[PDB]
Amino acid sequence: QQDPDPSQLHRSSLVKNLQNIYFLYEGDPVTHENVKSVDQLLSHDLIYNVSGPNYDKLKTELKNQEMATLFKDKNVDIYGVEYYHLCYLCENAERSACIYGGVTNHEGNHLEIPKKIVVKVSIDGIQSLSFDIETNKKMVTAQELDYKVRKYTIDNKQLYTNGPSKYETGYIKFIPKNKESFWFDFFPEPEFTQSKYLMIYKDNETLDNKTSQIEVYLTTK
Amino acid sequence: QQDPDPSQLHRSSLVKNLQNIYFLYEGDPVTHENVKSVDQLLSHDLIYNVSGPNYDKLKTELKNQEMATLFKDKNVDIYGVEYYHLCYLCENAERSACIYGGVTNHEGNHLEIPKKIVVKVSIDGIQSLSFDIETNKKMVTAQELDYKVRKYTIDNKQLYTNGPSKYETGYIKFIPKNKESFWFDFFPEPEFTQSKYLMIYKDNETLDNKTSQIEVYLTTK
Amino acid sequence: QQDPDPSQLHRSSLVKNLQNIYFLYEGDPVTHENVKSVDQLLSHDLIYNVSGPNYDKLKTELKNQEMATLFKDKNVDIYGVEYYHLCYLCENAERSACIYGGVTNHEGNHLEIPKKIVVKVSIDGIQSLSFDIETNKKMVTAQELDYKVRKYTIDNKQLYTNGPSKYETGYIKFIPKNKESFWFDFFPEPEFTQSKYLMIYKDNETLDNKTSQIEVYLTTK
Amino acid sequence: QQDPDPSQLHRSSLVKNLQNIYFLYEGDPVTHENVKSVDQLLSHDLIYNVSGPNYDKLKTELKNQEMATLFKDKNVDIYGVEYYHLCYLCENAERSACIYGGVTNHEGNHLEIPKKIVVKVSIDGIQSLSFDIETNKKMVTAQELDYKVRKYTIDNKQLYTNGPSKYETGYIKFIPKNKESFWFDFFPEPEFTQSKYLMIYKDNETLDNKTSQIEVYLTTK
Repeated sequence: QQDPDPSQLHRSSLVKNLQNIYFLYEGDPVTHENVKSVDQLLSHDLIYNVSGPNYDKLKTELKNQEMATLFKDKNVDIYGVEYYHLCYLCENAERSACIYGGVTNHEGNHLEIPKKIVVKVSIDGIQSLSFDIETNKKMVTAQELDYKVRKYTIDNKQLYTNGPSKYETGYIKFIPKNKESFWFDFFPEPEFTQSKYLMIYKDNETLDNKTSQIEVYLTTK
Repeated sequence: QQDPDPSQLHRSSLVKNLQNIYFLYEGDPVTHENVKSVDQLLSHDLIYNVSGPNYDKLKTELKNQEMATLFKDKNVDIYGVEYYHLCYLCENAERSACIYGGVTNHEGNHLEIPKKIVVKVSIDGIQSLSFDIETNKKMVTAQELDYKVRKYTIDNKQLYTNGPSKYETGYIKFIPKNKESFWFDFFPEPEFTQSKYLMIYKDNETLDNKTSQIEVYLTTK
Repeated sequence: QQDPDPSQLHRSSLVKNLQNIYFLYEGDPVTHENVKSVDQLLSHDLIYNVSGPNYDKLKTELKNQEMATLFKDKNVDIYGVEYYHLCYLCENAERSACIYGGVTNHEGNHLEIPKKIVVKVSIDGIQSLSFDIETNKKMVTAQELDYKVRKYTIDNKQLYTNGPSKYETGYIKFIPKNKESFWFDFFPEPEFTQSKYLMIYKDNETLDNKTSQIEVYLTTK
Repeated sequence: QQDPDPSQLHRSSLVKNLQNIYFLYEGDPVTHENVKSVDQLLSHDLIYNVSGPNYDKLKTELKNQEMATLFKDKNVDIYGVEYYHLCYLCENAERSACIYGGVTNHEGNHLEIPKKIVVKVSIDGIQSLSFDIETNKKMVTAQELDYKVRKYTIDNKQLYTNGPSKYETGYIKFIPKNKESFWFDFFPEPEFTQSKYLMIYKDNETLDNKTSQIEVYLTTK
């Protein structure tokens, strides 16, 4: 996957209920240090018995079968954007939550001092600014970063607002010291659902913090 | 309806996930002063475009077609226990919230000084204690009360808990100065869902605060 | 419950997607002789491991907890109208099928020769005609009948169609030789769901064939 | 996508409720000659006001926004596998029915005489046999075929059955005269749902019949 063309980017203005994206990145993420799955619905998703403000259970649809089973019996670290509307678990569970990927091993992956990272932002071609974000994981979830990144630009540069966004088009780009570059369109298809958009974290992509970079691009358009 | 029999009272011990009742009466209720429905799904429910922490829309299932259509063009005050698991609205609605009944006119039904009402608590026959609860409405949603009443006992006499309850059988009894008397088992069937239990507030029973009395009967068993 | 008033009746002209009612009574009902529940979802419903063209599982929401348990270990004869839109069973079960009540014991309740019952139809004050319906059960589900009855009038007097109905109002009245009389409105509220209408059979009302009578009242209007 | 490895194939023995696959392929597919979409839920799916025995409406999730929109205003021919458990449409549509892909232009793409295509079957390495399948389309959905192929083997070589499979591993492979080859795993992961599986049809892959070939590999294992 190479750098996107200006004709592939979803434009905010078009998206219907866009606020439903706001809440995703404005509200705190789900975080759980060292845990282990318990039940699982489909051979490609895992469940965890963790609690939170709005949940007493949690599922995470991973890339596929092979991946799911791999973390079935491993103490992991979860960091994901959850969604509620259209989330399923135990035939008997109200107070469910859902996420995709965001799962990374625990032992031998949690650092000493948080390796901050520089996120370069480009508004209309010109590099207006840059900021920092932290992490603990030597190997972090693509997701994690994106959030922390967005969360910021959402509280300081009003990326998403309970309503129209200040930017027409925006995408986040990752640069692993050795792998290919990739990106996520900050905006959904005109008509979307939380569940459907959040599949951008399903591949549960992971990359070394120490060696990866991050570039953001937006259009004041 | 007349006073129950100790064999018709649901017993807490039996109830599975009982906490799902807890969260209902522990967390803040749904309040909305003077509003008017907008769209409506079924001829017996109305929708209100209100806002809350976890919702931007709201549905309320009432007794039937008649009643619904009755409050459609009327400004009203809403006060009700909301559930989330199994709540529907607009095909394009994420962040939904529901409730049963809990609707009362607004104009000419709001007092000056909150009329305080005394509830007589009886633990195992003996009238252990009594407490107060307020309102504003001349004609109150049976619901409202029930809530306020449970909320208290819960935070003070540990009615419901995030887990097993201290009590086994308990029910609230209302007594209208000229109407019959009725009650609501404080405990759902062994296997229930929020949406199903809360239906007790469907008839949207209303009564005059000035003349009506309340009694609660619990069992330490 | 006494005979209705011409203002309490629903009007087929109002009903939106009326066809959804057609099908219900057009297509074959659900029949299963001598069986036993297996699993159960909510304290007040039972699941049967039976099959039909479009289902390998079947749930039946009964009146209350009490009633449910009562048939949990009894060989019964099911006979009822099923619906698929909005039916829940096993977290893993696709091809579900739900119905309300329609459960009657099996042993010592089935006859030799079917007792034909006469239904008196009335179109606009005048008793235009009457026909016969069969059954085997000494004690039958209020349901069973109503179907057989409707079914008929639909293939012969086109009660329901894939669209507008020839009639505007109509209801079926049952007359137990000793109990009270009661009825069902042939037309739902203007905006309904199969699930929500079919509950008229939840009480699982049963009556003796030998002694009961049926009368229908329609309007050409 | 090159030929799979014997470790990448899902094994029926494992698969849970497997029958659910049977049904999809045992009962008639969904066909519609020359039609046009009307409404649409997500920017990447379309809806058609078509009628079948179990549906008065039909949705079809395609590859993405672009594709959908492309076929939005065109007379198309639908050919595809429909699943019901978990199919969504209009907030007011019961009797829904979904499918992925299976959409192809209509005008100029339909033939005179059905070009029969030969499929090569290989049971345990040996090509025990081969058979023919028809079609009208100059360009066919990968789907159509896969179905007809399976449907066949299913009534003649007991591929699937209302239960365990006579085979353990099987996949259909397609071969374009100028494009890359690919395949579909005849079996779902151990725990699946119709919805999820049928997705292998989402890319709405299409290809010229006159030049394409079909192979099938299974194992009696």
